[PDB]
Amino acid sequence: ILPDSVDWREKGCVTEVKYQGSCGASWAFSAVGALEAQLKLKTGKLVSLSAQNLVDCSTEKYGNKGCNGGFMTTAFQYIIDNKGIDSDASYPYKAMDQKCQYDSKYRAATCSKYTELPYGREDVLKEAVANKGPVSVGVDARHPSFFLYRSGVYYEPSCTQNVNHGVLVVGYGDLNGKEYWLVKNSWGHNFGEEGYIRMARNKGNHCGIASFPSYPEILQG
Ligand SMILES: CC(C)(C)OC(=O)N1CCC(CC(=O)N2CCc3c(c(-c4ccc(Cl)c(I)c4)nn3CCCN3CCOCC3)C2)CC1
Repeated sequence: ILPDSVDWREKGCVTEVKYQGSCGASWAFSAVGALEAQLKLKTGKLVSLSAQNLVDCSTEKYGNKGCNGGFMTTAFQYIIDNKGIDSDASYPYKAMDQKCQYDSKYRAATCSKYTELPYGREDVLKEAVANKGPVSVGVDARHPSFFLYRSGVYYEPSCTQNVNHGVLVVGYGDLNGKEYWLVKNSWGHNFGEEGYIRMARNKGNHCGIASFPSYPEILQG
């Protein structure tokens, strides 16, 4: 029996909401967000990791296209291959494609492995959020209602299971008669609930939230 609700912000495992601007780098923010939580669990320190590092350096070999989109899972593979990722402080976000400037002197995290969860399984996603930490997911965000969301549990009848926007599931719950996923976005603090959106849960893989989940791990050693 899983907890009725989870919120990894309450364990100090979630950094401030970021603002991607005109650069389509949500995949990079989702990836660093998932890795930030594992880093805090392992080291006790909460430090924002460089989404710009991924935009500039996790490119064609990883199937990623910087400000034109990418994947959280291949971002994790880049961090594994590169043996590190810089802090956001040392390598801050510029919302444009730049030359790779990774510097091991400012490495703030590593990645050992990642896990991909099965397509559409919200029960498996619930277990991973409860037992492993925040989970990178894609959602279908191509609806005016998503851009216009302010509060409550989001439900868009015309949503599809085909994803196009990377976000971070940091928890789940059940409030006001509605089950939801707690989602950290990267559209700044003025979007939604202080930068978060609660999305309908157990409504048939609504907006594809459980289509392509993945999470990284940092192992001892
Ligand atoms: C007409 C053509 C043939 C072009 O497409 C279709 O027929 N489609 C379009 C795609 C539809 C399915 C779908 O949503 N995804 C296709 C499969 C997919 C998508 C995402 C994903 C995750 C997070 C985010 Cl944020 C985003 I953004 C995407 N992860 N994965 C899993 C494999 C990713 N790869 C990356 C490279 O290394 C190998 C593994 C998007 C099905 C219908």
